[PDB]
Amino acid sequence: MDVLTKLLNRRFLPTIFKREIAHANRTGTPLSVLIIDVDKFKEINDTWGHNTGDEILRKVSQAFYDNVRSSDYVFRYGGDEFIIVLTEASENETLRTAERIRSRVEKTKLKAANGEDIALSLSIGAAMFNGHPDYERLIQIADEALYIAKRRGRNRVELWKASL
Ligand SMILES: Nc1nc2c(ncn2[C@@H]2O[C@H](CO[P@@](=O)(S)OP(=O)(O)OP(=O)(O)O)[C@@H](O)[C@H]2O)c(=O)[nH]1
Ligand SMILES: [Ca+2]
Ligand SMILES: [Ca+2]
Repeated sequence: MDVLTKLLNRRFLPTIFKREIAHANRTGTPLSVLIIDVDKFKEINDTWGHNTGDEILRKVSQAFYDNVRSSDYVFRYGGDEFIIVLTEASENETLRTAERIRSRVEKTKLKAANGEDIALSLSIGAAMFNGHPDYERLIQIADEALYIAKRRGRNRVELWKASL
């Protein structure tokens, strides 16, 4: 009943990545990662309260599950940070999925106790597995893309590419 307890513990990251890299290499299927970080979450908590912040974490987590498949993986990575491992998603599909998550969250209109719509957005860094055996390199490049999405103004998806 609590979507937060349905997210995978980040302890499972090495386990799942090592498995999925092997599967991808055998079958030739794309593999990618999204790192997702709630925008201005400190301001959300300061304005609407810690409890409202916690409800928002559920709303965004549910958006993740509603937009990915059971063959994808969703992890709680930090206080307001999440990782999604997407299997069988090309670069175009990866960006499409990320944009859908971003848009669905942006259009989520939660009501505060005063009837005011709470503004909410998130930023996403996306990257494709490029073949290096260490999954941690893939997380690093996705995180670089996430930082760029933030610096550009948030409420954004950025795909890692060399020209950045
Ligand atoms: N309600 C709630 N807040 C949390 C939690 N875990 C971490 N945080 C809050 O999440 C806030 C994250 O704020 P940052 O300063 S790291 O960044 P922002 O999200 O405000 O800004 P960016 O858009 O990420 O630059 C912090 O104020 C934390 O206290 C949590 O479990 N529940
Ligand atoms: Ca952060
Ligand atoms: Ca944040």
